Amino acid sequence: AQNPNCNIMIFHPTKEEFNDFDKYIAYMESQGAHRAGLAKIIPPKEWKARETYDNISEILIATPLQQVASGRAGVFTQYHKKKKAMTVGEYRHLANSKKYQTPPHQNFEDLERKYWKNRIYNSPIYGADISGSLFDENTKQWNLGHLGTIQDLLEKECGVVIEGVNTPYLYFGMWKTTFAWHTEDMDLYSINYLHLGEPKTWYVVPPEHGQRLERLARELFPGSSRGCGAFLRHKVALISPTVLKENGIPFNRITQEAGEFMVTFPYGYHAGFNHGFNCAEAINFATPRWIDYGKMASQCSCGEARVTFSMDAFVRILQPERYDLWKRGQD
Ligand SMILES: O=C(O)CNC(=O)C(=O)O
Ligand SMILES: [Mg+2]
Ligand code: NI
Ligand SMILES: [Zn+2]
Repeated sequence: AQNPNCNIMIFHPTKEEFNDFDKYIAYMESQGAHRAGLAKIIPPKEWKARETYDNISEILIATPLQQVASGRAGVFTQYHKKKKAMTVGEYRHLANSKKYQTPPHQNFEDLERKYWKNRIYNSPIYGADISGSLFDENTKQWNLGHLGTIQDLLEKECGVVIEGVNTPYLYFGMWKTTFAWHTEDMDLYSINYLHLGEPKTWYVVPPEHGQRLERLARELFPGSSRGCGAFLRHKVALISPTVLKENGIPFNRITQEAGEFMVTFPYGYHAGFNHGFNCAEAINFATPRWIDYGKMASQCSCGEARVTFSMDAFVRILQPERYDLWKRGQD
């Protein structure tokens, strides 16, 4: 069995290997990359996402989200308070202000220590989940707006044509902005490109160990667990690496820098934080290997998770027994 320790693997495809996206995902899986839940892909040196980032300041962040924490430094939840709209140029100025800027630090490990010590005492503002793309239309390789759609994959594998669309999302971050422990909708893959700015630190649990994380989360967030049998779908809970290690949960960590892709694999729980002002683009995708994970994905039906239009068909076709309850939670 390849990669039996479930380490995060880093790949360096050549320009020739960068042509066929599906083929390269299958290659990484042949080497056991999915066992980690997360992989890094460094693009060939010849490649670029677009010519420059000099003209992005007028993008609008319609609903910036202030991420307010509750709990203790290593075990906390966050809620999102909506703020007034602002442009990317306004948000970048805010991120660089004395109130929000990255503190002085020695290295990524020092900054990580400072994040876990101090995150809860601040409320950073995240420009998340903005429909759009920063890839040039002329970029033919690993262009996250030009991927095969998940609806087309389901149709190819299973023979059933479904409604829905699959487009990318932009994320504008600042120091301490945080992504809570989660798997993707329907336990899909994700791909994330860090277009510019400061790094993103990731934590990940191997897919084969995801239920260990879920059992710890039920213990640590006992009211939330009574409220919902899949409350990690709410995307609000944080658990630090120190707490994971104290409780014997297998995990790994890695820092993504500008110009690098990350792929999350089906049922790979992940969480993390941004180092400073940055912009990322991410989208969900599927492969044949995903179908069995889609069929078994948990679902929130309490009303909290609320998701896109396109998830309806995935539930309806892959999980018909669950459909009626889940749809009630959507309405
Ligand atoms: O970058 C972020 O805030 C969150 N991204 C992801 O969870 C992802 O790409 O799957
Ligand atoms: Mg602009
Ligand atoms: Ni994700
Ligand atoms: Zn729920």
